[PDB]
Amino acid sequence: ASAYQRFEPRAYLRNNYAPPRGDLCNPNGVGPWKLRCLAQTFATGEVSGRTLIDIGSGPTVYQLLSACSHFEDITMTDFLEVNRQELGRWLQEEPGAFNWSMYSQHACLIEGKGECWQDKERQLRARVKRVLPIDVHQPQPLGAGSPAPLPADALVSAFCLEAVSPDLASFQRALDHITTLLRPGGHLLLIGALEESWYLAGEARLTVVPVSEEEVREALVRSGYKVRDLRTYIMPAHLQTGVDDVKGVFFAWAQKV
Ligand SMILES: Nc1ncnc2c1ncn2[C@@H]1O[C@H](CSCC[C@H](N)C(=O)O)[C@@H](O)[C@H]1O
Ligand SMILES: NC[C@H](O)c1cccc(C(F)(F)F)c1
Repeated sequence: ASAYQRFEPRAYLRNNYAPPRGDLCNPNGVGPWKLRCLAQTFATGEVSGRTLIDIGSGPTVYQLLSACSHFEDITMTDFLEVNRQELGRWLQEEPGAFNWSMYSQHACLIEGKGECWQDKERQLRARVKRVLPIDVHQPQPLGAGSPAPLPADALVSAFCLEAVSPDLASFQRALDHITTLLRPGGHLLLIGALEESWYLAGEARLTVVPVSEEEVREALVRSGYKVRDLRTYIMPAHLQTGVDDVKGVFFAWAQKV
């Protein structure tokens, strides 16, 4: 976890959200697939409410695109200052912010409601009230008196848990921890890597717990969830780039019962 102190956001983003992986043009790529999972899931309109929290946002927003048109109060979080600062930059349209425009576009394309992407971003920025520090290893991961209206009506988290946890049980506790933030009857949309064990981000070389679809399911159940959907994307050769050793990406829609 002290490895995360050398974590370089610009190199993360570059490694994982710029082309090839960041070229949204081929619909068989991983970005289109993630974006579509979120989109489909919300267009069901069974995931709805007033507040929502992004767990381990790091320096990224795509995970909230389709989401943001359904929850008026959206809280973002990450363990690192540097990331909370990089999010700041895009939220406030400051100089040198990252360019998500491609992602916004495709969310708009995928949702098919004829929305322009500036309207979409405009809505996201507007609905993101706060960026908060977070440690999922803590049993109240946000702290005590957090500005975050609890309990949240829903949780979103991508590539965090399995990437902050040294092992399967550790991963499992973290899940219990965040689940604490989620109002009962509420919804969790979880996206992560499958059987990934390391991934780079500049100088920082991070270790990952290689989980599996079955492990992830059991884990969601153990933590008190009803699994409404679990889907798997197998990484194609040409998206294997040596910034990691990820084999697939998984997406899960789970309802706390
Ligand atoms: N103990 C911890 N608790 C919560 N987040 C942590 C953490 N330790 C590291 N992190 C954060 O977990 C993030 C993993 S990278 C994930 C970024 C983004 N959600 C995506 O879809 O790409 C990093 O931003 C990192 O800072
Ligand atoms: N967990 C970090 C990992 O390198 C990662 C982040 C985002 C996307 C992807 C991938 F493209 F699915 F491999 C991997």
